Amino acid sequence: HMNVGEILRHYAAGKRNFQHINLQEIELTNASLTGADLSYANLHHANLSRANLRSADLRNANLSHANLSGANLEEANLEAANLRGADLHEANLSGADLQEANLTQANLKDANLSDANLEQADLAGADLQGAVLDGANLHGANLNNANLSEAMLTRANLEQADLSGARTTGARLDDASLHGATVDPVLWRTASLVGARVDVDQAVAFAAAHGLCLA
Repeated sequence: HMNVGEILRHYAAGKRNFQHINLQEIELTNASLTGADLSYANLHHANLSRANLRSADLRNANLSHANLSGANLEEANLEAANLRGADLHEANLSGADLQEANLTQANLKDANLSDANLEQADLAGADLQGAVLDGANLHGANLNNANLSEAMLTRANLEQADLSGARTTGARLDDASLHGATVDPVLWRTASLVGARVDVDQAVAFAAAHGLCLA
């Protein structure tokens, strides 16, 4: 286990390789750790509020129940990271690699996930209310019971994603790629879908969700 003073000093000296390090419960509010290699680090229940982690390597890091509120994670590598129950509200994750990341139960309210890679990410039960996911890749992502209320998913790739139980009141799915996704009928009636790309099965489902039958 390394403490605050240690890591700040090391970072200030130009050290960047902190891979595998145990930093459980650490208080690093307002800390700047841009470009740090924290791959495989244990940051369970850490306070990283307003931390600058721009371009950090956090691949496979344990960030479960961590406070990342307002953190900068632009272009960060978070592939396969454990973010379950983490607070990411208002974080900037623009262009971040979150593929295969575990975001179950995460608070992503008002988060910026623009152009982020969320391929195969597990976001089940996560709260994305008012979040921004413009141009993001959610191919094969799990959005079971997620809150997408007023989320912007414009031009996002939702191919093969699972939106079963997701709240989509006010959600904006304009130009999103929906091919192969799993959705509830209520999505068709709640999301904006101008330009949204769909399969024939889905087109039929959109119609059925508007009351049309079929003989």
